[PDB]
Amino acid sequence: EEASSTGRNFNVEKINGEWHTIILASDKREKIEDNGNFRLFLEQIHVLEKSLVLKFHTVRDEECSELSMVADKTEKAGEYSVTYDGFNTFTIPKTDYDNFLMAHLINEKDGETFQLMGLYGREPDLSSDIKERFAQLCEEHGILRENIIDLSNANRC
Ligand SMILES: CCCCCCCCO
Repeated sequence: EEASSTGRNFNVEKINGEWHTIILASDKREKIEDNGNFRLFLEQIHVLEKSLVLKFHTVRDEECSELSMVADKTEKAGEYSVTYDGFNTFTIPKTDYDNFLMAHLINEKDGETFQLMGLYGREPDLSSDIKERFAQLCEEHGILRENIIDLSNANRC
């Protein structure tokens, strides 16, 4: 079964655990390029009562550094918010729990905004079919494929 965090049958506990950043996308490409603050390699999600603890690592000159964030449920079911390089809110428009998870995030900083979409997998890579389904979801949000970056060959330290 596949669900959306904003959907009725969403079971948040099933997204608990190991995850890896497979692809990142944004309508402001620089945010996810080599030294962008949003090029985050997810490692795990810990589901709590009213929040999610996210553990990522970033890379600089080939050196990895850890970083955690706490995303809190907002008043919309399926939506979370977190402060990180501005104010962010995000939902999970699609996940199948066992293989992939697709997130859509809105960042607001200095009075501006931008969209970020991420494809995460239980293993360090995903099938080309799942990657194509992710490209279609990006297109539904006005994000061009040239703004979609596959990081599956650079997500392990
Ligand atoms: C469950 C994780 C949602 C996506 C957060 C991505 C932030 C860095 O690109």
